[PDB]
Amino acid sequence: DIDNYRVKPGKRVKLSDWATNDDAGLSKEEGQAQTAKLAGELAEWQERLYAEGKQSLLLILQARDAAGKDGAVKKVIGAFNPAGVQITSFKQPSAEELSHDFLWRIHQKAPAKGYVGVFNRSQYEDVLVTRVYDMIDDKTAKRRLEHIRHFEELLTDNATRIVKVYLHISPEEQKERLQARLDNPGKHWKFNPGDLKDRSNWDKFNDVYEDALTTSTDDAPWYVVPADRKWYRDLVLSHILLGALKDMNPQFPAIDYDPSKVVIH
Amino acid sequence: MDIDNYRVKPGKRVKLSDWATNDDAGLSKEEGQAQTAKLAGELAEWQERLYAEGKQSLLLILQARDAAGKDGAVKKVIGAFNPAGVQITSFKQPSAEELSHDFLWRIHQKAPAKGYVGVFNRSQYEDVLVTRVYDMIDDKTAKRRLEHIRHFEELLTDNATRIVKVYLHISPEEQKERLQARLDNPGKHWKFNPGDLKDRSNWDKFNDVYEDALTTSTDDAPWYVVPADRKWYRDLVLSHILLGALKDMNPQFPAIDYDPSKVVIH
Ligand SMILES: Nc1ncnc2c1ncn2[C@@H]1O[C@H](COP(=O)(O)OP(=O)(O)OP(=O)(O)O)[C@@H](O)[C@H]1O
Ligand SMILES: Nc1ncnc2c1ncn2[C@@H]1O[C@H](COP(=O)(O)OP(=O)(O)OP(=O)(O)O)[C@@H](O)[C@H]1O
Ligand SMILES: Nc1ncnc2c1ncn2[C@@H]1O[C@H](COP(=O)(O)OP(=O)(O)OP(=O)(O)O)[C@@H](O)[C@H]1O
Ligand SMILES: Nc1ncnc2c1ncn2[C@@H]1O[C@H](COP(=O)(O)OP(=O)(O)OP(=O)(O)O)[C@@H](O)[C@H]1O
Ligand SMILES: [Cl-]
Ligand SMILES: [Mg+2]
Ligand SMILES: [Mg+2]
Ligand SMILES: [Mg+2]
Ligand SMILES: [Mg+2]
Repeated sequence: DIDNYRVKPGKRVKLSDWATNDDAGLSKEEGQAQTAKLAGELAEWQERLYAEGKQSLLLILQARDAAGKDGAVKKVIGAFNPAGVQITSFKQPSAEELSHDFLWRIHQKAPAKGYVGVFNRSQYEDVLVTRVYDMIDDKTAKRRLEHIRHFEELLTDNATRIVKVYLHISPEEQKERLQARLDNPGKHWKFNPGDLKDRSNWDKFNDVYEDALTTSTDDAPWYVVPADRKWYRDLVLSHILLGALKDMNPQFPAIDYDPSKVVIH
Repeated sequence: MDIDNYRVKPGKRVKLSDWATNDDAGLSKEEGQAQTAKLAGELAEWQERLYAEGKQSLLLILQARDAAGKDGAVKKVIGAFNPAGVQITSFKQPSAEELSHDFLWRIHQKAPAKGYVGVFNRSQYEDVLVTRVYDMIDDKTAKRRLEHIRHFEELLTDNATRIVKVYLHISPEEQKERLQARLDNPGKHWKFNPGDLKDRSNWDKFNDVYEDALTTSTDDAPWYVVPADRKWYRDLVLSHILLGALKDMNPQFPAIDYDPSKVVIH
């Protein structure tokens, strides 16, 4: 069921293979209730992840503007204890970052053992906007996708469990959400009219997003998450993360004392 | 029990016994929780303005003993903020590399950027707390480190980092009940170490060194002593402290370079 959103290995896909506005037959109220119940489970499993200190989880969120990366971090990553989470929001590369290979700044933020890392935007930006606006060509993009895959294989072998999530919104949904930034004086700061050129290039972005999804493997899957309904985005992401953590199955560590014997004065 | 009653006024002498560990301001748990919920929305609005403005930052330092509520305060109150605007650092025992530098080197690295709320779960004060109790530094070195801490805070203040230091004030009996609950719950044994009960036996030495630390309280960089036996009351008071700081900072949404009513989205 959630697995219907997993990009299966070894076959290219089209973003239009998935609807942008699924609800799995649930009411918003039912979905939000389930999300709240999942939050408690996410917290217990993340506490076990940290206590164990042998494994880590890396969620990569990659999506167009207004698709809900920020909201998903707030609502779903907010279920975890913030002491066991590292969030990085990757913005335009600095001069220093540009003077290195494109994974230098990405690798530095990979999570330590016991932690959940979150990448709001990621190494995939280096094969997304860069291709649409012709800063790299297809041969370079192919090389970078291979290097991305090798990087993910390296983290997997380090017991970093990788989950990549594409938040799938329709162009009309994006347009409503952007218009809502223009209409709210508290949100103008968040709206850049120069960014509207990206909408003119919507299909070109589909094209390069579809190539990014080709790094989906059994060990490092991409999920296409219908995100027009923000509550359903949060519900599906909660299941994805909880499924990952249950499969990682981190255990509380052995202790070197007998608790029944301890006397607190 | 009004919020400025919890501020450590500037001066040379601080006594933790001046504050109770279990204030409730006359509120029930349900009333206080309702008020904390209302304040969360205001915290989120002001932190968005802080970020959008990009001129100032907020640095909350939480410094308290085990089971006093640092973790829970970060979860409940710092959780009101958009996490994209928050940078949390939990300072643990210094690594060999950290120890080969001055004691503020690893602290300064984590100071917040403009637009951000930084949270230190433990802080530069650790270097004049546990290190004193167990005789790794003497008093003369502790006094010199307190001076360097004050200078460091003055530097951040002059960079428009608003510094708020919070001591979570719990009673020994409340701490005992909370530590017993870790023992009683198999899912919490991993964060109970019997070795740490030595710190409880040094409760008064820790009072002494905390009271010295609290003398860095200034009008620009205040300490607050937050009665934290009631976890809901801790969260309520902390929410008010942070909200009062943000409102005084008064971050403004920035001027924009376009007219919104003329933009036509296609
Ligand atoms: N490797 C990269 N190369 C070029 N641009 C990048 C790279 N990584 C991130 N960026 C850009 O940095 C910008 C960050 O902008 P900002 O923080 O304002 O959020 P945003 O514009 O809302 O981002 P998004 O369009 O993903 O929602 C995004 O446009 C993103 O595409
Ligand atoms: N500068 C420092 N020098 C020595 N020890 C430090 C320093 N900074 C932090 N520590 C110690 O690192 C330890 C962190 O241990 P841990 O993450 O297990 O949390 P904890 O034991 O619950 O901390 P706390 O007693 O503050 O609640 C704390 O005991 C703290 O005192
Ligand atoms: N669920 C969790 N996820 C990630 N880290 C955690 C979690 N629970 C505890 N920790 C870390 O483990 C250490 C011991 O936890 P503890 O419950 O003592 O929290 P704390 O931050 O020291 O707060 P307190 O003031 O209540 O002691 C702390 O370093 C804390 O950050
Ligand atoms: N309240 C906030 N506090 C801190 N940073 C914020 C806040 N709101 C937005 N940002 C940052 O500003 C930028 C633009 O915000 P935006 O709402 O587009 O978020 P986003 O993460 O790009 O998510 P989306 O997929 O919805 O575009 C992002 O870089 C985001 O991290
Ligand atoms: Cl010194
Ligand atoms: Mg955006
Ligand atoms: Mg943009
Ligand atoms: Mg503790
Ligand atoms: Mg301890």
